[PDB]
Amino acid sequence: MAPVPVTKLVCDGDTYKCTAYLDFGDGRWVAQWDTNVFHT
Amino acid sequence: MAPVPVTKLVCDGDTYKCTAYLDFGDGRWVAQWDTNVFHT
Amino acid sequence: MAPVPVTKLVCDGDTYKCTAYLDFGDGRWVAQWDTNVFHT
Ligand SMILES: CC(=O)N[C@@H]1[C@@H](O)[C@H](O[C@@H]2O[C@H](CO)[C@@H](O[C@@H]3O[C@H](CO[C@H]4O[C@H](CO)[C@@H](O)[C@H](O)[C@@H]4O[C@@H]4O[C@H](CO)[C@@H](O[C@@H]5O[C@H](CO[C@]6(C(=O)O)C[C@H](O)[C@@H](NC(C)=O)[C@H]([C@H](O)[C@H](O)CO)O6)[C@H](O)[C@H](O)[C@H]5O)[C@H](O)[C@H]4NC(C)=O)[C@@H](O)[C@H](O[C@H]4O[C@H](CO)[C@@H](O)[C@H](O)[C@@H]4O[C@@H]4O[C@H](CO)[C@@H](O)[C@H](O)[C@H]4NC(C)=O)[C@@H]3O)[C@H](O)[C@H]2NC(C)=O)[C@@H](CO[C@@H]2O[C@@H](C)[C@@H](O)[C@@H](O)[C@@H]2O)O[C@H]1N=[N+]=[N-]
Ligand SMILES: CC(=O)N[C@@H]1[C@@H](O)[C@H](O[C@@H]2O[C@H](CO)[C@@H](O[C@@H]3O[C@H](CO[C@H]4O[C@H](CO)[C@@H](O)[C@H](O)[C@@H]4O[C@@H]4O[C@H](CO)[C@@H](O[C@@H]5O[C@H](CO[C@]6(C(=O)O)C[C@H](O)[C@@H](NC(C)=O)[C@H]([C@H](O)[C@H](O)CO)O6)[C@H](O)[C@H](O)[C@H]5O)[C@H](O)[C@H]4NC(C)=O)[C@@H](O)[C@H](O[C@H]4O[C@H](CO)[C@@H](O)[C@H](O)[C@@H]4O[C@@H]4O[C@H](CO)[C@@H](O)[C@H](O)[C@H]4NC(C)=O)[C@@H]3O)[C@H](O)[C@H]2NC(C)=O)[C@@H](CO[C@@H]2O[C@@H](C)[C@@H](O)[C@@H](O)[C@@H]2O)O[C@H]1N=[N+]=[N-]
Ligand SMILES: CC(=O)N[C@@H]1[C@@H](O)[C@H](O[C@@H]2O[C@H](CO)[C@@H](O[C@@H]3O[C@H](CO[C@H]4O[C@H](CO)[C@@H](O)[C@H](O)[C@@H]4O[C@@H]4O[C@H](CO)[C@@H](O[C@@H]5O[C@H](CO[C@]6(C(=O)O)C[C@H](O)[C@@H](NC(C)=O)[C@H]([C@H](O)[C@H](O)CO)O6)[C@H](O)[C@H](O)[C@H]5O)[C@H](O)[C@H]4NC(C)=O)[C@@H](O)[C@H](O[C@H]4O[C@H](CO)[C@@H](O)[C@H](O)[C@@H]4O[C@@H]4O[C@H](CO)[C@@H](O)[C@H](O)[C@H]4NC(C)=O)[C@@H]3O)[C@H](O)[C@H]2NC(C)=O)[C@@H](CO[C@@H]2O[C@@H](C)[C@@H](O)[C@@H](O)[C@@H]2O)O[C@H]1N=[N+]=[N-]
Repeated sequence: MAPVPVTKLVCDGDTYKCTAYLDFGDGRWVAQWDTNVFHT
Repeated sequence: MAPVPVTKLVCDGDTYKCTAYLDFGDGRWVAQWDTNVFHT
Repeated sequence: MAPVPVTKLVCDGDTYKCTAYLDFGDGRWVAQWDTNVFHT
């Protein structure tokens, strides 16, 4: 399948990005997107 | 609750989208967002 | 590490946002991003 599973998910409030580690290929591919981060 | 849990999370480096399967309703609802994808 | 793990992930089709609860600090920080939501 073209969509691949996420194995780990982290987010960073300095860069305002979330990074998803992917099960694909050699293991070094990530998905990353801009995000808001805040204290509730 | 209006926010619902994600049961599975996949991402696709051809479409540059991540898709989250949701526990809601009949089970066929997803959340989907644009994302970057790259090799580290 | 500056990226921190997500402990829970929910998404909301009224607000069109996904919210990731973060393991950080006092436990009340989230990441949140706009998302599409739809029935497949
Ligand atoms: C002691 C200690 O340590 N403590 C700690 C702390 O520290 C941390 O915190 C952190 O801190 C830091 C330091 O201070 C910081 O940093 C900073 O920042 C800032 C700000 O930022 C922002 O802005 C910017 C600009 O514009 C940008 O870039 C960024 O990015 C940001 O923004 C963001 O972004 C994002 C992404 O894009 C987005 O998202 C999105 O969202 C959306 C929505 O939106 C909204 C709406 O709704 O619309 C908007 C609005 O506005 C809002 N509202 C309000 C009211 O606010 C909303 C809300 O929020 C909601 O709704 C609720 O629900 O939202 C959508 O969702 C989408 O999808 C998304 O995507 C957002 O929005 C944004 N926001 C805003 C507000 O805008 C900055 O600015 C700065 O930078 C500066 O500085 C530096 C140095 O330091 C440098 O490097 C740079 O370059 C800069 O510089 C500058 O420059 C300029 C020009 O160039 C000049 O002019 C000047 O002068 C300079 N300056 C200097 C100084 O140099 C900085 O970076 C940060 O921020 C903080 N963070 C936070 C989060 O807060 C704490 C935390 O931590 C963190 O996180 C965690 C988790 C972990 O990771 C760790 O590690 C980290 O660190 O913690 C504490 N502790 N404890 N517990
Ligand atoms: C052997 C084998 O097979 N191998 C394999 C491979 O293949 C793969 O890869 C893949 O491949 C494919 C094929 O080649 C490709 O495809 C292609 O692509 C291209 C590009 O794309 C891009 O661009 C476009 C346009 O513009 C768009 O649409 C897309 O989307 C993209 O873009 C992107 O997007 C995203 C989303 O929106 C974004 O995100 C974002 O991000 C942001 C940030 O950003 C940034 C910043 O920061 O600012 C930016 C910058 O720039 C950067 N920088 C650099 C330096 O780069 C940054 C960085 O990255 C960072 O920062 C780091 O940290 O970033 C934020 O975050 C936000 O939030 C987000 O959202 C992004 O950004 C973007 N990027 C850019 C760069 O821009 C395209 O173009 C193409 O298309 C074409 O072609 C086709 C056919 O083929 C067709 O269909 C189409 O239509 C087109 O066509 C064309 O048309 C035109 C007009 O219309 C004309 O003119 C021409 O002529 C034509 N042509 C033809 C040929 O026809 C295609 O599609 C892809 O790309 C690739 N991928 C990758 C990822 O790389 C690999 C991988 O795989 C994948 O993934 C995985 C995971 C899984 O899923 C699988 O299954 C898949 O496949 O693999 C390999 N193997 N192994 N190992
Ligand atoms: C019986 C019962 O109960 N049932 C149930 C139901 O109900 C639900 O559903 C829901 O419902 C509700 C009620 O009806 C609704 O609400 C409504 O809505 C509407 C619409 O919204 C939209 O629009 C708006 C405006 O513009 C906005 O704001 C929003 O946000 C939305 O939009 C969206 O957004 C997002 C974010 O930003 C985005 O995303 C993105 O995406 C992208 C992509 O994109 C696209 C592309 O591709 O390009 C686009 C295109 O278009 C598309 N296409 C088509 C064909 O469609 C595509 C596709 O989709 C794909 O591709 C596929 O694959 O896509 C990327 O990805 C990025 O990254 C992202 O981010 C998106 O896009 C968008 N979309 C569109 C389409 O645009 C609205 O409008 C409304 O509002 C109104 O109303 C209210 C009241 O009610 C009020 O408050 C307001 O204010 C408004 O008002 C108005 O105002 C105006 C002015 O101001 C005036 O003029 C008027 O008159 C007024 N009116 C009145 C009435 O007042 C509302 O809000 C919703 O929507 C729904 N949802 C859904 C999801 O559907 C169901 C579901 O549920 C939910 O979800 C779940 C999961 C859970 O959470 C729960 O709890 C919830 O509820 O369910 C059912 N049951 N059962 N089974």
